[PDB]
Amino acid sequence: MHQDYRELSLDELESVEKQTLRTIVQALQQYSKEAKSIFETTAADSSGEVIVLAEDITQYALEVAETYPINRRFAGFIDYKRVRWLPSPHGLLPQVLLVDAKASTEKNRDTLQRSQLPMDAEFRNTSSGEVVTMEAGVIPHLMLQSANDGVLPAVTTSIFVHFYYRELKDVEGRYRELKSIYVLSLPHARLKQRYNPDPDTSFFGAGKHSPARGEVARIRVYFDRLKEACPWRLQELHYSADSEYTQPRWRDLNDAGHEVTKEFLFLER
Amino acid sequence: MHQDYRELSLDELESVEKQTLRTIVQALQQYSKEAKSIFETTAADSSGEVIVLAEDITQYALEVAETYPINRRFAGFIDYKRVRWLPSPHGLLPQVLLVDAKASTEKNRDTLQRSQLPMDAEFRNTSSGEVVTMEAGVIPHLMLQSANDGVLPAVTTSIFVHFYYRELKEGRYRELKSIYVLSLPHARLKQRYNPDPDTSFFGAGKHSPARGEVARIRVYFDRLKEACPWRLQELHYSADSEYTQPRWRDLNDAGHEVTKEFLFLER
Amino acid sequence: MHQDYRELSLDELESVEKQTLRTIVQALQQYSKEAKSIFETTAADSSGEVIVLAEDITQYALEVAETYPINRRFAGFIDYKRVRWLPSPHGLLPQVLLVDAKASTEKNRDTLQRSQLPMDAEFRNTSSGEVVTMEAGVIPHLMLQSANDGVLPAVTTSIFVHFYYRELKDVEGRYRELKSIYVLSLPHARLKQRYNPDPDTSFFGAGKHSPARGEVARIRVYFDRLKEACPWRLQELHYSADSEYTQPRWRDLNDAGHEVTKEFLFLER
Amino acid sequence: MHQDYRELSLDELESVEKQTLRTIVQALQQYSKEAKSIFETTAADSSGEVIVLAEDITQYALEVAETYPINRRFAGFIDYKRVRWLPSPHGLLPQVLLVDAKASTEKNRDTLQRSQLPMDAEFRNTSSGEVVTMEAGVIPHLMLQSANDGVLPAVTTSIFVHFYYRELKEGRYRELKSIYVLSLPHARLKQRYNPDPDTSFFGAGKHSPARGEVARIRVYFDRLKEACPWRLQELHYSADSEYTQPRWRDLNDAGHEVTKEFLFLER
DNA sequence: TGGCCAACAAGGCCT
DNA sequence: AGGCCTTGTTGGCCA
DNA sequence: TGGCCAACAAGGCCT
DNA sequence: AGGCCTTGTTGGCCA
Ligand SMILES: [Ca+2]
Ligand SMILES: [Ca+2]
Ligand SMILES: [Ca+2]
Ligand SMILES: [Ca+2]
Repeated sequence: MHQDYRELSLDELESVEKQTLRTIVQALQQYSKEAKSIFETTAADSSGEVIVLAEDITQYALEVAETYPINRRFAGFIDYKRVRWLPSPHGLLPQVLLVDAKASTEKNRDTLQRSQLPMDAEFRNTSSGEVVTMEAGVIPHLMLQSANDGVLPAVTTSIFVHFYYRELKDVEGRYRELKSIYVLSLPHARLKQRYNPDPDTSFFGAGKHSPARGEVARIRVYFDRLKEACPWRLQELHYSADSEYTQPRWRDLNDAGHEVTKEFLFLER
Repeated sequence: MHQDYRELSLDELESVEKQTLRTIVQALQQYSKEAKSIFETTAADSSGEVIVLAEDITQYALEVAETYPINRRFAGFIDYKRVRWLPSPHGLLPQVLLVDAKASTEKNRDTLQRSQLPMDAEFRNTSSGEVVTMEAGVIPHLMLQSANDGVLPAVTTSIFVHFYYRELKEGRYRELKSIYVLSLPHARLKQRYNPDPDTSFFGAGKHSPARGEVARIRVYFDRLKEACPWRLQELHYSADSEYTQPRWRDLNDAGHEVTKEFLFLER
Repeated sequence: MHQDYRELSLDELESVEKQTLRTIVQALQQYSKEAKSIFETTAADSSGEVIVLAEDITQYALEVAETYPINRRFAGFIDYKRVRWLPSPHGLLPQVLLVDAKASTEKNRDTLQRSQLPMDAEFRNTSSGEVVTMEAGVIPHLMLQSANDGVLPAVTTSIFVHFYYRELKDVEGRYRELKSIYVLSLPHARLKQRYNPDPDTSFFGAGKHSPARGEVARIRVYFDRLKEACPWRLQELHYSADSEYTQPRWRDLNDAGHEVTKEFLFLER
Repeated sequence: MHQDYRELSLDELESVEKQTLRTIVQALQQYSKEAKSIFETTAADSSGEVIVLAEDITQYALEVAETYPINRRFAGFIDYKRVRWLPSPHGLLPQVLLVDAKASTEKNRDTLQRSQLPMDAEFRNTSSGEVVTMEAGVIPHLMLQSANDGVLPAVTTSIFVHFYYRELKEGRYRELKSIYVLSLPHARLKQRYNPDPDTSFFGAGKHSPARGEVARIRVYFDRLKEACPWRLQELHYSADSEYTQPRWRDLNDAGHEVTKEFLFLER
């Protein structure tokens, strides 16, 4: 087995992102009943609330499903972060889990700051027909100081929890409606050749910034294009009138390379 | 992916025990410096103190390296136990980690109560020449109640932490030579590890049949390692450092047994 | 406020033992449903089981109600132990929580090893009319190394959880019966003058050892004599057919010095 | 003993806030060395970085000093929040700890959104000479559902952690001068701390009425301390040590204000 | 002190 | 899909 | 290796 | 209340 993620093959690397994602989906799933309650019944006190509700929900859902902590912390704009050891058959991997919460009325695409972009991006602006570029803002790994040698890189794993909702706002004891919780796993920089080799091959899109107003410049990631490149990298926990919790559905891909969905069991916790 | 370990192939099931063992070895390695202090400098109370030393060290070292806890406890004759989810490429697997501690002046073998036995054992007694048998005492899995359906089996994973020390009588009361860590295979793997009385790492118990004592069993380090090198690990102490030597035993991509040194953190 | 428990007055010292005990009673209370289940439905596999069931129940019940941990650990025969900071109005007190689990078919008295005795004991053997003595085996405190000075004593607080049960043994899916869970708070050594000034003033009794057989010698603590000396130092969580959990009853003493009992609310947890 | 904080006298209620504050000061004190490193050496991303630095430091320092957790969360506009039981001589009190972080180049005062305001405020504007008013945004308690009866109110306890720093431009990007810690009284204590517009530690907000901005409020350190010395604490950094100076402000048995140094651990 | 703005997220909408 | 412009959060600043 | 005992808890019972 | 004696746990030891 390995300790240095760089010695892992690309396939094995995607594998650890997959199990990282899977773990997080169970957390959100098992926390979905309380999440809907919190997301919908919390007083708005004049807009802005959803951004903070999304972050808190995510944190409460995930902090409960963490692993073997590493005594290392850092401050930054990323909502939820933890340096930890991730057990796996590839080896006990040091890891910096990074997940960002988003609240949106749109059930497709997500906006990213350059500080959240895992790998260098490039695509063609459908309107300007030109090639757009953006360097990754998330480091490939955080160096940890071993007690018997030199540094040991803790792999960075990027995740996005996207709360798709609708504003109903104040009515009875419910100020909004949580419709679905999408979870995204963005491929590590080492996987660029596989997911973004050329501007016409990618899941990126035009940023939500206003270039006319001379704004900082961001980037977008489109759900459908991510799911096509790799089905499991896009998960969806949807709410319906059949249950207080979301529908426990996990999207994966056969060993035969076809897309598949299955329902999984979850506990009350 | 899977949630039911029974759906996994035997090779995959072994990978979960192996990764469970690797996590534990890091924990004890990183806790080795303190383990040494507690084991060697803690005054003896009524002798047989190494017993509690071994159990306590094991808990402090491991309670710090757990994973996604499940709201269900396991009570019984096993030093350390936690029900939890184990992230894995084969799926997020529900698991019951069972680790038992042993203090011993011996460097080989280990003794087990039937309640710590993972699989139905069978071996040939060396002096009696007869076949000895023992039914497993550890359940293959603990059934958990899902919120949306029937039961979900949480795989049981057996691990043993063995403290090899020698009495000594400096401000120390004894010497911890090394900490061995054993991963015993699940019942599903019986045909791979103990298919018949002449192929097994088991051996006669430490009980006294003459005195009519219950009946216990043993696991021999050499045979366990020979059956699968990664299932027997060792963290040895040398005057080189205050921590054990960070060594992990495994095998090549060519099947060759290799012991590699690994990096560890202060804690 | 204080950091050194020795600077606390006797009254304040008893007060911290009281809040330590109170916290523990809630834990056991809220864990009583699962405790009964575990205690009664766990296969016996030939005797001895109850001693281990009592310890595990206690641990699961209490580890969940701990406070501000201190980075200090020690090995010893005491079942449950934790060095921690105990917030209180007297000050943020460093503390070594010590609790011992017992399983018994008797609903009165408890046996103690000298290693569990909090203060020096002395009483008169009702049969030999002689005076019995036993030095305390639990240290008054554990010295902790501060980072900006010398040592800081972490007060020792002794607690006993006594599982009063009856052997039914194997029948349907129940091997025994948990009747009540008693929780005892033994006064710190500093309180000797108050609880054991003379051999005819104490809650101690003849040990469970056999002097004829030349056994090591132990000591007993009698419930009724402890409750009389101080009502709150003896609590009782009893099970009845009215609820799966024990009856949430807390015993205390008025400011007027009279004994009182009240029922308290508890959560599912 | 009590479970309902409303049954407590005002002096007792203050003792719970005070002990809550003392625990937090130790946490930040023991985390001060690392806080200094994170605050001063973390590269600035788009400026306004001290904001996240202050929030994150506060969480790492405090998430390590919690008590008996209650299975109920609080979501909203408050940096750090945990519902829990607080051991106390007045009883095991259910509590909702609410602590908000602030980064600032100023050493006095603090700004608060209405949602972080613990009691209905009222003061006299110094330039307008008129009376300003603001209803509390923080609930007095969060009702919890008991397993055997009705509701149980979990007291809300307001704390603010203020990072006093100055821009600087060595391998450092700025300097953390000190960390102030504030304990704002519960609504029940209004008559003691803000009975009328001329007796209060509140002051005009930082919002812009001209621009028609919502309306915020301020708390002034000097008036808070003068009203009750222990409610304003300070952990200052000096070139003496890498940790802040472990000082706790309180008052005699004679009512005299005394600042004592206290012992702290490595962590 | 008060209180006007500056700097930034985070997104809602509307082509 | 693009991207313009609205809102709300947090304190730096300065009369 | 086998396997006989030693050293100790932890308590059940029986006056 | 006392306290004798039963059981079960854990490994030290040695043929
Ligand atoms: Ca975000
Ligand atoms: Ca053991
Ligand atoms: Ca015990
Ligand atoms: Ca804040």
